[PDB]
Amino acid sequence: TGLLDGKRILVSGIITDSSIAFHIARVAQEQGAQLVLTGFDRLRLIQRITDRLPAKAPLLELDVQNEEHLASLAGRVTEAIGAGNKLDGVVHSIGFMPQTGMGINPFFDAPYADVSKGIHISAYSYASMAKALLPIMNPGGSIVGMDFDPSRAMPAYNWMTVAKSALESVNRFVAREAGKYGVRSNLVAAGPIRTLAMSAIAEAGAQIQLLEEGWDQRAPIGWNMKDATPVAKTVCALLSDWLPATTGDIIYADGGAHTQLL
Amino acid sequence: TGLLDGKRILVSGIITDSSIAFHIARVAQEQGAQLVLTGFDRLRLIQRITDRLPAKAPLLELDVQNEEHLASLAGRVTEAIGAGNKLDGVVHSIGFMPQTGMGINPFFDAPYADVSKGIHISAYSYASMAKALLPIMNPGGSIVGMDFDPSRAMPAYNWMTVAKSALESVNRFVAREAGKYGVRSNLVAAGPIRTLAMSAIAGGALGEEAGAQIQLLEEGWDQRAPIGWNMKDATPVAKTVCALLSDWLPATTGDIIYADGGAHTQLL
Amino acid sequence: TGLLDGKRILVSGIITDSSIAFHIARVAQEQGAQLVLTGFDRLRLIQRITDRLPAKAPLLELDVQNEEHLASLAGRVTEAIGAGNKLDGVVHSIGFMPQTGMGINPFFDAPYADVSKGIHISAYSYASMAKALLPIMNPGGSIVGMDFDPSRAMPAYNWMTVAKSALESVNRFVAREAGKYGVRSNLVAAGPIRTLAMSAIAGGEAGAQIQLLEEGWDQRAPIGWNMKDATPVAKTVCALLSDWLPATTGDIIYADGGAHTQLL
Amino acid sequence: TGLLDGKRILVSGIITDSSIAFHIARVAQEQGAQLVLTGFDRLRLIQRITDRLPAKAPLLELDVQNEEHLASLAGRVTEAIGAGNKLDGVVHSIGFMPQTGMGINPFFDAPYADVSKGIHISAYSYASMAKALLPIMNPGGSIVGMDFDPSRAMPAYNWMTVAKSALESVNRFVAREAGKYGVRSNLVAAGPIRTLAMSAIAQIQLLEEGWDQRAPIGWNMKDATPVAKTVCALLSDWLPATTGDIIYADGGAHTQLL
Ligand SMILES: NC(=O)c1ccc[n+]([C@@H]2O[C@H](COP(=O)([O-])OP(=O)(O)OC[C@H]3O[C@@H](n4cnc5c(N)ncnc54)[C@H](O)[C@@H]3O)[C@@H](O)[C@H]2O)c1
Ligand SMILES: NC(=O)c1ccc[n+]([C@@H]2O[C@H](COP(=O)([O-])OP(=O)(O)OC[C@H]3O[C@@H](n4cnc5c(N)ncnc54)[C@H](O)[C@@H]3O)[C@@H](O)[C@H]2O)c1
Ligand SMILES: NC(=O)c1ccc[n+]([C@@H]2O[C@H](COP(=O)([O-])OP(=O)(O)OC[C@H]3O[C@@H](n4cnc5c(N)ncnc54)[C@H](O)[C@@H]3O)[C@@H](O)[C@H]2O)c1
Ligand SMILES: NC(=O)c1ccc[n+]([C@@H]2O[C@H](COP(=O)([O-])OP(=O)(O)OC[C@H]3O[C@@H](n4cnc5c(N)ncnc54)[C@H](O)[C@@H]3O)[C@@H](O)[C@H]2O)c1
Ligand SMILES: CCCCCCc1ccc(Oc2ccccc2C)c(O)c1
Ligand SMILES: CCCCCCc1ccc(Oc2ccccc2C)c(O)c1
Ligand SMILES: CCCCCCc1ccc(Oc2ccccc2C)c(O)c1
Ligand SMILES: CCCCCCc1ccc(Oc2ccccc2C)c(O)c1
Ligand code: NA
Repeated sequence: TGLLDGKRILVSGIITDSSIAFHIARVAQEQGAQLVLTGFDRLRLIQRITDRLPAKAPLLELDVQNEEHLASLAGRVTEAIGAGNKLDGVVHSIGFMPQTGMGINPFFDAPYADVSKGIHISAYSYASMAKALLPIMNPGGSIVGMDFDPSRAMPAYNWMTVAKSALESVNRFVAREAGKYGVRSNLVAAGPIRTLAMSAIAEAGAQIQLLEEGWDQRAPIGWNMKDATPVAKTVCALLSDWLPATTGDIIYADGGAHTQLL
Repeated sequence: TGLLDGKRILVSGIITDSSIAFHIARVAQEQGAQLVLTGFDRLRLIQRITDRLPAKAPLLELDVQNEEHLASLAGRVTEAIGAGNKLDGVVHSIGFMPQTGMGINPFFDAPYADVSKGIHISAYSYASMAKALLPIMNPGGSIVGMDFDPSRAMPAYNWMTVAKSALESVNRFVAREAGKYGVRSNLVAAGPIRTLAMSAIAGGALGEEAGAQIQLLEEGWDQRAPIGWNMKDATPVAKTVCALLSDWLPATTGDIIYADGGAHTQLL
Repeated sequence: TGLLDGKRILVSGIITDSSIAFHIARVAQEQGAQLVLTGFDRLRLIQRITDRLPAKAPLLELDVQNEEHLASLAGRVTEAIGAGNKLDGVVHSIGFMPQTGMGINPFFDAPYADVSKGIHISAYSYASMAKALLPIMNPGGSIVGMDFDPSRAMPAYNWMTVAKSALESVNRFVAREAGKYGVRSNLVAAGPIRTLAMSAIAGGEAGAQIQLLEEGWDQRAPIGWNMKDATPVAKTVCALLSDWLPATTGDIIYADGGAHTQLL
Repeated sequence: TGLLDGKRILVSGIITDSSIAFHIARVAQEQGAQLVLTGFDRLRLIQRITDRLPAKAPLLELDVQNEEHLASLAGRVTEAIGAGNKLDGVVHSIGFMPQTGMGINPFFDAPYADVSKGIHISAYSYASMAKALLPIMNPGGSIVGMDFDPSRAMPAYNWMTVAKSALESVNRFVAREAGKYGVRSNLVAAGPIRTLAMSAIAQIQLLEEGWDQRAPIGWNMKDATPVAKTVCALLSDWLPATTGDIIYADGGAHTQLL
């Protein structure tokens, strides 16, 4: 009855119980998956938000800008799931951009240092996580990252749009590497979801508002910006065996908004 | 406990046991779905092939160019699944293009009457099946059609490519209509699979120039696909379609899912 | 001096002086092109309108659904431009969709016979025109058709959207053929322009939603958009007819103010 | 008579006379444009090379990673074209990626500092150059960047593919900014051309065969002129409704699977 039955999956990116990662985790566990979680910085609070998941799961520290964490990550994951076991799934649900690269801050005024930090964490880290975790993944496995359609420019998102454009490209190359291990690599492009990070993006509020209302309007089946579950289920679909021929790709979990002009 | 358990699903397009629709049907039954089948022309022969499926399934006649078949379709489906029951799934796995519109035949020499028949059967019928069946579909339901990536031109496929481009555009509009029934509409873009249709194009008149190009095309899929592509295995495609028939892609509509080994994401 | 100096170019699609084709012809003539025009159905009326262009141009009858018109087109064009001369450019600026395939008419209620006539005129005719004219075109020549971005679905445009998706695909195959003659094939995807065909998309609400798209277009466009000025689109078509886009084929150039590149 | 007659256009990225920017500059001058050129690193050699252009032109130093070069750029440009005169066109023909992010070097072994430098020079600089130069550009003006279609992954191009993907995203936001000045921003995605940087990536003639094949009108790696003319097209008044966009000067190869 479990879609992810018997699969060992690493899930990064939980910060609150609003986090897309948190809901990915909950739905995965409901579908029989065995998880390992990773958190950044506030492991104290995170450890406790994750206590509210349907089942218990080891929590490892991972700062994707930290070379030492990455070098040790595979070892620490192995310790947590038991030697002789490998990952079946990896969820990258990590993103960051300094305030200067978002909101009403002029596009031209974000210093490259700030952009580079945003691109490091939001795009490059998809590959560096892949580099760490592929040596301990089973054939038939699946890596899934979170995307926000960057095909067109828009207000407020600014340099985070550029980061997602890089991430989409990095994804297609990770797929080439991941293919050597019989592993898939894909992105899920979600509609706007009210999260902690969503909260930080913000005149700029007027625009975000109008964008959101637009999404629900264009989407032929509507879009509930307060429900993370359909996005969570999409990510789990990709972690399962039921999309076995899809890789280097992007699945849109956006109510179909991107397929409609008006 | 099965992916499609308790779902009632119509599956069109079986003609041989190599048909993509045959494998869609088999995997759906393995996952607990209850099927209605539609078939065109050689119904006696199709019943023998559908007899090979794991589970029983009623076989209705449907020529998508027949207005009466389409007008009577919903009523014949209702009769087969019992009144008060609706469908949760529809699979469109139907294609046709006259020989003039494909293969070694010069692109410019396909008469429009031929092209128009191909587009009717291959693209327009997705809308008219949706029109006939949406009134007997449940919310949360899902329509799926079969695609072959037409974003770039290529040898041989010729006017079928134009048909598929039209199909993709039709799908985005079918999704607006289906939206009102709480129903999703998507396409699955498959890599090449060895079916009646496909072998017919290579074996076709090819044994000439288009022959080598087609084979070069086919062998390129496996080469570009980061995880490989096996033309003799339709199951990765059937599963993907089942994934769209299920509740596990609930926020995807008007869209295309690529079941091609990731080949379309790679230039070499 | 002129961008199209010495080029001989066929332009289809003029019905009124609001026609995109009319403005293409004008700018082409201002830039030194010698034109052959083709018109459908109302030829005496069309001559009255093409009289208003800066220069003379033979007017041929061409109904793209008429195999005999296509069969004779090359011969007739060759007589208009004189012995030893060939075409350098062809403009397809032709479209049609019956009222069932557009506006507030339900998408599902359009019979295939109507949809098929629309696709015949709007997409397939691109290929049969290239078929007719490629044998009398010069290496380095250019064929251009008019497009409206169909990558996403939208209110009112309906089955014409499907026709344009077909056209884009046909263009990529026409480029394969044209390339055997050294000829380019491309489309121009224009933003909304106030023409006769545009008038007919609604009826008597579709009119509302079209105004809504209209207003959103100028908004989305980083350089804005004026639906009453065909000239930027005309210039774009002339750019492709010229030698200044010599490595572009089977492709689409967007003359839409950049609107398609912006979400909001 | 000339397509760019009387327009003032800045062209960056010349390093040898095979540079795509060299040929952009040559064709632009042949079309009556008045140029300002910028150069990186080998200024003395570059000067030697721009002497081979059809007309003389001011050479200014610009390392796009140098905040002071960027801060002074507009002033130095106005000094060259004379106060009261503004630019009509800007050409960005600049890129770089460390050898760890390219070739047969494993994708996963390129350190972020290497990737970050490449993105800085190849993607961010398009924005930062526009920020410097938009305040001194005329309405009707045109900014043009060089692209290599990154919509699909491929061998060897590796992390530069990612840079190009970012560049395409950046171009779309620059267009938002440039619209306020009545200025357009677009990219030219070119087919492969035999340049110095092309040489740095390492079959090199095996690549020319494939492209030429797929291109319905063929493709010559030894000829940058069709790419130059395209850029000059975007600099002209003849594509006045195109912005935030990409024009493919690749022989049509990206429209074809085989
Ligand atoms: N919420 C949306 O609408 C939406 C839409 C599309 C895509 N996304 C993407 O989904 C992913 C998750 O974002 P979210 O919406 O759930 O917000 P979130 O704030 O809940 O999660 C962001 C996560 O990034 C992590 N982060 C920042 N720096 C990190 C670092 N050095 N190392 C490890 N983790 C770090 C945070 O700890 C945090 O857990 C992101 O990639 C986001 O861009 C979100
Ligand atoms: N085989 C491949 O490699 C491949 C790849 C991508 C997409 N597709 C698409 O998959 C779908 C099925 O094709 P296939 O490969 O399984 O071959 P197929 O020959 O088994 O399927 C074709 C089906 O369409 C039906 N058909 C033709 N005319 C019809 C009509 N008037 N009414 C109803 N049905 C009609 C046939 O009866 C037949 O069952 C098609 O849409 C095809 O274009 C196939
Ligand atoms: N107006 C816009 O906003 C817009 C935008 C994008 C693309 N387009 C396209 O531009 C092209 C020209 O359309 P328009 O906007 O100038 O309107 P239009 O009404 O002026 O042009 C339509 C033309 O198609 C011709 N036509 C119809 N049936 C024909 C047939 N059998 N044979 C030959 N010609 C036939 C008409 O005679 C007429 O000259 C069309 O392809 C249109 O789809 C228009
Ligand atoms: N040659 C091709 O096949 C091809 C194809 C498509 C796109 N492009 C792009 O065209 C543009 C020109 O490349 P090219 O092939 O002519 O190679 P090139 O080596 O001749 O020119 C590249 C330029 O980048 C400049 N560069 C590197 N770092 C710089 C810095 N800090 N500041 C300023 N300039 C710097 C070099 O000085 C050099 O002039 C590039 O953007 C390239 O990515 C090239
Ligand atoms: C125009 C604004 C877009 C609408 C909301 C969608 C969204 C919300 C949150 C996202 O996560 C981040 C955004 C910026 C920086 C960091 C993160 C994790 C994110 O990547 C996308
Ligand atoms: C030229 C490239 C070779 C690979 C094509 C793969 C393929 C195979 C069969 C397909 O189905 C049809 C194709 C044409 C006509 C009818 C059908 C069902 C189809 O649509 C696609
Ligand atoms: C909601 C959509 C409204 C904006 C569309 C702009 C437009 C205007 C006219 C066009 O030409 C035709 C449209 C339909 C049928 C025939 C033609 C030539 C055309 O193809 C596009
Ligand atoms: C994988 C196929 C081979 C690619 C050939 C085309 C090309 C050649 C040179 C290019 O310029 C650069 C490439 C890398 C780093 C820096 C520059 C300027 C460039 O961006 C693109
Ligand atoms: Na070729």
